[PDB]
Amino acid sequence: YKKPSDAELKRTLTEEQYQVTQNSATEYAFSHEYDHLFKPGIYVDVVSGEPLFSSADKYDSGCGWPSFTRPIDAKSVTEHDDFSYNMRRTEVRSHAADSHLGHVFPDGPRDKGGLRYCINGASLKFIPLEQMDAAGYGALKSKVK
Amino acid sequence: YKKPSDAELKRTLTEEQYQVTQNSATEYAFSHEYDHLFKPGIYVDVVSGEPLFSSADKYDSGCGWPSFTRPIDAKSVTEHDDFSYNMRRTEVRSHAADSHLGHVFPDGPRDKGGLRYCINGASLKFIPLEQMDAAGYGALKSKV
Amino acid sequence: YKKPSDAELKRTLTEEQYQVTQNSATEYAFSHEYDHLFKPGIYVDVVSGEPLFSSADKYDSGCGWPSFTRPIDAKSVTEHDDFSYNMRRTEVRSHAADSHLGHVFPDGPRDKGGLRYCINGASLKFIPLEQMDAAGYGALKSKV
Amino acid sequence: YKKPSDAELKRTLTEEQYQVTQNSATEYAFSHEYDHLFKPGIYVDVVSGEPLFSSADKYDSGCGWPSFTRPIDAKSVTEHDDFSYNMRRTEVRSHAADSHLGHVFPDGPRDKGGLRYCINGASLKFIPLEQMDAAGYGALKSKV
Repeated sequence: YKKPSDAELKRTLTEEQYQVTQNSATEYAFSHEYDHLFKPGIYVDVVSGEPLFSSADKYDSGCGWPSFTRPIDAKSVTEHDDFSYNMRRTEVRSHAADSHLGHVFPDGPRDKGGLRYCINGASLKFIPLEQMDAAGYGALKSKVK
Repeated sequence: YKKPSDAELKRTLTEEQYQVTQNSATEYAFSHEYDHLFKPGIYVDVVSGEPLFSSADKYDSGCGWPSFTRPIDAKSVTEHDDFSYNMRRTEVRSHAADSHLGHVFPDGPRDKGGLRYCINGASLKFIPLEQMDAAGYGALKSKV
Repeated sequence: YKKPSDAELKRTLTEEQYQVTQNSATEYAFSHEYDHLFKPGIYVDVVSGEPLFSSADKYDSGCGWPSFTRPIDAKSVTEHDDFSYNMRRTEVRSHAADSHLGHVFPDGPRDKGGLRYCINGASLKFIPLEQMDAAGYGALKSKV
Repeated sequence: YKKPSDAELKRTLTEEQYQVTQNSATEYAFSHEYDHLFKPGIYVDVVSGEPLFSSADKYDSGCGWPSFTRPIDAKSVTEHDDFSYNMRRTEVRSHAADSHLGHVFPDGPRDKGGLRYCINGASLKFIPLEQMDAAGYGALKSKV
């Protein structure tokens, strides 16, 4: 995979998608349609179409952003330390396109792995289950339920 | 007419269209398709669909940005002093949505009125002549 | 209270005062003279001179920023949800001039209420005890 | 002459002085006191105190920024080309501290050499003639 050039991204991504995925902006809490979307399907990197999260692992955390127990696969995201007042947080980025997705927190539901991935909906595109074969994601349908 | 909220604009405009129209950025020289487009039709504000320029007034100034000799109507655009770089230039913005479009300089051909509007393609949407009726611009077909 | 215009503030505040208070910037760890300051006095809003913190409530655990356990009054600072970074933190702002000051965390000295006001020194002006009378803050010396 | 650390500049320069000198911002036209100041003295870099312009070379250009026919010394400024719409401008920066100062235009008075150094007052500090000895610029009083 080759990430489109920045010049291409400025012309294809909305300003919101660009700020979030390229400049690590955070979308307003509770603002995105995916925040309260719980329909079967997968969420893919808005930039590359890399699968990132399954609807099976999504839950309403009350935090303000699409929230997931885990990424759809171990290698689909990468984690990166950042700091505010020298206090660490873990940023989550997509593997292939290196889009800023969100952050991951150690206080998610224990019986699902203890983690909460709070992800900007702006970084994602939802592929409904019924559309996955056609979109080229058939081999990942099994992760949806 | 009411300009969409900034929130809506961020979710509707590309980064490029947003930076140019909202943040007064300037697209890269020769980068936009409208730089080399010379087909009959009109150029409207990408934000609002307000008519801005006629193809009739577009010419190839060669500088790297779409260039026109005049707005399609005097009131289609507004002029603003831009004191960037210790000089005074006239910024051109759209009337209704107040998008930054570009600048107008007094260095156009005199035989076409002497003004050169250097306008970002990013600020514009081209409506070809053949599509103007369907798009509600039928009354401006005579502006060509 | 009337806050000075943004133009006025650009010419009166230092770069870091402005960025912190007006643009909610965070000064670098250990950058500010107030970090380890323990002289008696008050810290006022650098924009308005509204009292915000007393030296009495300041402490140093080696944090990169001034640290206080409480504001000088309940009403001098306002709390605001800060949803940056897909989490919720509590930003603290000054009441009158609505300066960004920093944030308040629940990890401060247990015996003083549990809070840690982590405050940009750039948001504050220190008024030494000895100058408080002349400066109009005599009534507050008892908080020092 | 001397370029303080970015940290020192953030804490000493006003937001205006900082944005102008460090980030090549342009102050609003007609906004600075020095625009209409014509008193004997020199103008030094606000960052370093490096002498930059003499009041001897200062004139009213009507443009809205302090305007000079020449720098006080050949070596005290450096010049850099930039472009908008592929139109040339020439940025002027101080030699020692590399402060953004303003722009130079080929439209100055002919008898004085034809150049106009259009300089942000924000980038300067005026040292009146009668303060130059005490200020350490005695050697340059001949330039006034």
